[PDB]
Amino acid sequence: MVGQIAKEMGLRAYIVGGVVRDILLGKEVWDVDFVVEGNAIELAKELARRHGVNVHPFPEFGTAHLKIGKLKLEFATARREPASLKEDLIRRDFTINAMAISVNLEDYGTLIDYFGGLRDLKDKVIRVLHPVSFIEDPVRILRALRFAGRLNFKLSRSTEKLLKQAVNLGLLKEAPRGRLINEIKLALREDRFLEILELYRKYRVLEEIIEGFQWNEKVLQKLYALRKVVDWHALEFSEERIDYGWLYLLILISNLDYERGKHFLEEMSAPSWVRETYKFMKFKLGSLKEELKKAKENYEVYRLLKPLHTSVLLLLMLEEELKEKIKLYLEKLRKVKLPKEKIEELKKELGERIEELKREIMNK
Repeated sequence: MVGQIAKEMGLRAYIVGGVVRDILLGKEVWDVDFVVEGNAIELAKELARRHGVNVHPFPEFGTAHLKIGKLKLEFATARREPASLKEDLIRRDFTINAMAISVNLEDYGTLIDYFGGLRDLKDKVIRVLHPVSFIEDPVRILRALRFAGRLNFKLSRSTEKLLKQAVNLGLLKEAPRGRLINEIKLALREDRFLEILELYRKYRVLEEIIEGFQWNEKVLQKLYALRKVVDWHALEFSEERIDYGWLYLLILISNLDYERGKHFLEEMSAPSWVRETYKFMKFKLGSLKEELKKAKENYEVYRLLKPLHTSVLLLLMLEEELKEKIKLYLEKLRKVKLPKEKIEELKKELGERIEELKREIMNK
């Protein structure tokens, strides 16, 4: 498709960035990024023209976004921020992100690795292209770790050194906030997010981000246990799934004050139920656990846990003594239903007697 046009236009187009990496990992990807030596915008517009789809141009950035089916295509002009593909590649973050593949007809199927990205790919290594990479873009401080968290990659010696230097320089605090917030929002999406938190604690990034935040053993243990709970719940009910990456965050900020924690969650643009679970965690959770341990009957637990959010219950599953109760509610208590004739005899106040009968049966 594209290579044809690149030939017709006498340009040179390349699949570029992490997409190439994911292809080398065999990962299926429907979002594809290109870098073009030529007019990238004209190439893209011609592509969309031939395919007869819509194309959104961006002259300012020098890029164009067009979508075909559910497959999304971006076409960027080669730049040093004309410039060669190598220049556009060397300005990126890491070696695994530094490669590209030609869709051009002659060299089609050729992977281009200048920096040994493929060499450093098999060794499970996160390696920056230039030594000032971190001071250049402080967000990378997190990013590297994030990658190292997901792919189980180890940082190269120089990379680690420069990382801890940049961190110690406090560039994290003086870095643009929105970018950091977005990167952290990107980190929670990972299922390897806990390992990323491990690297976070190791290189002490959160301490330079969140005000008055420090680490203790209890939080860590509760995070591991939280992972256990998450795994179990994801296992049992696959249709009840939610965003788990937030809960861990709620475990991290649980010690912090309500005001700055609220400001922080608002700063993260978190979902409603998350902030609601936070507010309910701060104030009324203690009395909740109190009267939960004091519950002699299962129906009272039903009444208590019914208005609660699912996340709240999953968070209540942490307590060793409260586990079987929560499990009972999930797989038994809430599944109680009734017949017809009984309802009709009750009708000869309704919901009252309904809860009365629930109170009758649910205690067995």
